[PDB]
Parts: sequence; C-alpha cells; structure tokens
Amino acid sequence: HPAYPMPFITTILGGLYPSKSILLSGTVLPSAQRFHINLCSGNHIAFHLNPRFDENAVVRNTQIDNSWGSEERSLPRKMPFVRGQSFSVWILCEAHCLKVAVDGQHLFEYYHRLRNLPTINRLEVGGDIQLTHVQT
Ligand SMILES: CC(=O)N[C@H]1[C@H](O[C@H]2[C@@H](O)[C@H](O)[C@@H](CO)O[C@@H]2O)O[C@H](CO)[C@@H](O[C@@H]2O[C@H](CO)[C@H](O)[C@H](O)[C@H]2O)[C@@H]1O
Ligand code: NI
Repeated sequence: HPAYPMPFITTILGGLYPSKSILLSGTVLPSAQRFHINLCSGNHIAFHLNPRFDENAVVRNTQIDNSWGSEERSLPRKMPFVRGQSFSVWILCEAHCLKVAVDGQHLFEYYHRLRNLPTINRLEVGGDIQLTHVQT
C-alpha cells in the first residue's frame, strides 16, 4: 500500500451528520514534529486535530474568521502517537460532539463549535506522517 500525496485534501460529499465516520491510517515519520487532520467548512476549520511530538501533546481547536479558539489538550492517558509508529484515527460524528479514537481505543470527545454539520465538507491532512489510507 503506497502513500497519499501530502498534504491531502478532499471533499466530504454531504458533509457531516450523526453516525458519520472518517477513518485515517498512516505512519508517523521517524522525526516528526507535528501533523494535523482538519475538518473544514469554507474558509473555516471546524475541527483541527494536531498531534505534537515536540510538545508531546494532542491539540484540538477550531478556527473561525481566522481566529483560533481555546485549545483542548486534556488526555485520559499517555500520548498515543509515537514517532515511526503506524496508527489509525477514527473520527465519529455525533449530534453534539465528535468522538475520536486512536489505534482502536476512544481517546477524547470534542463538542461541536461549528454546529451546521452538513457544511463541514472538506478534509485536510498535513504534516509529518505518511498517509496510507482514508475512508470518508
Ligand atoms: C501553549 C499554547 O497555548 N500554545 C499556543 C500558542 O500560545 C502562545 C500564548 O498565547 C500562550 O499564552 C503561551 C503559553 O505558554 O504560549 C504561546 O506563547 O499560540 C500559538 C499560536 O496561536 C499556538 O499554535 C497554533 O495552534 C493552532 C491550534 O490551536 C494550530 O495548531 C496552529 O498551527 C499553531 O500555530 C500554540 O498552540
Ligand atoms: Ni480505500
């Protein structure tokens, strides 16, 4: 299984809605600094998932009108992403929040800030990973 171009951008026809799943698989580069997965709406970023190896954290935020909101960094366990290690991310959309799992295990919830779900119809992946598969 080869790799996707990076950054990878694709429309999510029909946008989001409860029960909608977006799956991604790949491998973190050996000396990755950071990588991100964005769910966008027009010129806004409804959900920014940003694992950071320099900061050993997983940052989540929303960018509306070019303004980043309050970051969410809480984690129930140790940073699951590891340099040079393969991973899978499952983003499940629900009515009030996005539920995110990493390597088959729930990691966190992110309450919707941009609530018009159908308008969130673009996926962007960028950063220090080798993207091997996407399921929208
Ligand atoms: C720790 C932190 O909040 N880091 C963000 C940084 O904050 C400033 C400052 O506001 C803060 O008080 C201080 C505390 O130590 O740290 C920094 O000096 O601000 C930058 C720029 O907004 C953030 O980086 C951006 O984060 C976005 C998601 O929130 C997105 O990933 C951008 O790509 C990234 O540049 C720091 O996360
Ligand atoms: Ni496929």
